Amino acid sequence: TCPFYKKIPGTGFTVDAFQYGVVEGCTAYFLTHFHSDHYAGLSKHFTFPVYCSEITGNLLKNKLHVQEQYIHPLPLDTECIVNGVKVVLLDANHCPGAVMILFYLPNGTVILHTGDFRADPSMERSLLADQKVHMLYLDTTYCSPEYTFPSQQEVIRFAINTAFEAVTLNPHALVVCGTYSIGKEKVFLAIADVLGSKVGMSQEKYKTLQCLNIPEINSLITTDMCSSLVHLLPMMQINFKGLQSHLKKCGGKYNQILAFRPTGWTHSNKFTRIADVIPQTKGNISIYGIPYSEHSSYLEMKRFVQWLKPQKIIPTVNVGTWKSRSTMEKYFREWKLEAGY
Ligand code: NI
Repeated sequence: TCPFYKKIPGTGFTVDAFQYGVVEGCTAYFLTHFHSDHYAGLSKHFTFPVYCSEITGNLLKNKLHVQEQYIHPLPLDTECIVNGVKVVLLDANHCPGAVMILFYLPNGTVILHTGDFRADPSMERSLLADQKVHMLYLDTTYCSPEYTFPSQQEVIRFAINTAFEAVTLNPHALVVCGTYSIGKEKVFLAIADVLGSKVGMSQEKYKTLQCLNIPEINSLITTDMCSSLVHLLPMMQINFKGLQSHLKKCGGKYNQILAFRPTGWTHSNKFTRIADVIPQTKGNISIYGIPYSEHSSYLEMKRFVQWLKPQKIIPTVNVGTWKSRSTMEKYFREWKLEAGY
């Protein structure tokens, strides 16, 4: 049965609620983004209207084979009427195709559902600027002050400089980057651009990337691994055993691997600056964990909420423990007392 924080009151609508069977009273199912915890339950046999971005609808049709007649893609930044209710989709600054959803309820209440997001000051000049929001359904993934990480731009600067140094010292080194979902594509695209290479990958991953409307993508990726010196592998293979095995397969073209694992936050963030990050190494293999986040840091989240000044906050992440819930509620009251709303 569907939890309350996936239902939008005063509507026939749910958000990210495909794993509960037929939800009583639901006339339209919204999907914020194509990550498995959110799409869990969708398949070619789904026969209700799904509302989403264009990029998410390309992935639904090609990867999960949802039939076209039930996919309802909406443009961003545009007022749309769905089953008699005004909605807007906003970029979430998460993975490709990820949205926030503004619902304008028939009684005058305005609700923002962030989906998964990385708050940014640019959102203070979207269509959010124009009216009051009563209720905020908030991605609280990193809602505690220990969660610090650098900007995406600093992280990419580190990765490009590291890869270009390594490969210029040793033209026979291979670069490998881990992946298990969409998101974080800048990591491997920025490294391949500095090296003058396409990114090589499996047929299944190439197919996924071809649904993302990234400009000039045919110029940047390939399934011909022999032609590429930046390879993508499943995240589970980014370890000394898996990388050794991969290097065997390349037929003596390479004699060193430099590998990247884009994680979210790890506790090595509480001590070390991006500048000072070092790899784990075994023989001719080195592995870097780099803190490339597609969720808000604590400070980014706090700025957003203190700007928006919602009347009520409903967390959508970390909701399963009383300790988590009490922590989050304490920070929400602090922010409200400090800002004065
Ligand atoms: Ni996500």
